[PDB]
Amino acid sequence: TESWQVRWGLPRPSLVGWQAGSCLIYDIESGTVNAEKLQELMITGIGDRCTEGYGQIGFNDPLLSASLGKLTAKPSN
RNA sequence: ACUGAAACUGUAGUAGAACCAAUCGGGGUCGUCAAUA
Repeated sequence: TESWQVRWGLPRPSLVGWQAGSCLIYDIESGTVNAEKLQELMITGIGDRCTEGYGQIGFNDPLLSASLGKLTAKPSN
């Protein structure tokens, strides 16, 4: 991301990371996952500059859990 | 961890060249008409 910073009067630093749509799935090797903490991360986001909407994350979404190979899309004055 | 700013899709270019709305024609002149009984 190669933005400006209008109050700075100068370019913003280049922000590198992962684009939206990127997906990953893990086995949990140990420890319970707190549904309340997953909810909080799904609210606040992860990483840097989440205040302006970076870092927004979906946990355990059914679309990443589905098998879809057989499915189809739905059909003056 | 904070919207960039500012910038006329404008500039030049003749919908035109060529083509006859024309060719021929004396404002002239003579025999009947009609069908029954």
